[PDB]
Amino acid sequence: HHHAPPTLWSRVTKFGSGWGFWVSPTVFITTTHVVPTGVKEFFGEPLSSIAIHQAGEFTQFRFSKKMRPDLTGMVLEEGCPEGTVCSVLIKRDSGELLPLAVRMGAIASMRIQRLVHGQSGMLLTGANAKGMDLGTIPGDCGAPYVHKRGNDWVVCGVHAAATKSGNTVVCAVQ
Ligand SMILES: *[C@@H](O)[C@H](C[C@@H]1CCNC1=O)NC(=O)[C@H](CC1CCCCC1)NS(=O)(=O)CCCOc1ccc(OC)cc1
Repeated sequence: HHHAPPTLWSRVTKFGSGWGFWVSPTVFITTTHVVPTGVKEFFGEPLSSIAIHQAGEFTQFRFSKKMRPDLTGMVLEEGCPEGTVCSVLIKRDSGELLPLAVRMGAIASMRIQRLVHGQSGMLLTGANAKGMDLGTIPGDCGAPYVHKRGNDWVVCGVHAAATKSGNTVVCAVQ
């Protein structure tokens, strides 16, 4: 019994000051502000072998080398389906897997603190998701927002922000 399968969890990878997500053997997505700056390589590969595209808080890497050939390609949607329940696949650095149910709101332009093209959502984990047990916390950014379309899991955003209440979260979308 699980919520998300082991292979889906294995796509969530530590990166910079947060996480990213292997969409495919070659495509990696993350949140812009956790990405290392001023570096010459990512995952050992020189920049010249990585197509890099950062738009707002959404960063995509496409590697020339097949970096995760164990994986199949999954669909990256252009945003999450508004009004539907997704799961945020939080890994914590102490080892926990913390999938957080979230009902997704509207895609909107936002400026938290930078220009965010993001989508808000409401966590469905408790009355007020403050703290580590029921919500998102510093270090969680880059975690994928996923949902299942039919029998297949889809990814639609990466974790970017949350209010101090914790109940509202924001993912960056493509
Ligand atoms: C990940 O690095 C971290 C996650 C966040 C911290 C606290 N709980 C979380 O889930 N994200 C941040 O710290 C985030 C970073 C900015 C950097 C520039 C681009 C946007 C993200 N800052 S913050 O502390 O999360 C912002 C707090 C308020 O955020 C919101 C969210 C929704 C909203 O709806 C109206 C208003 C403000």
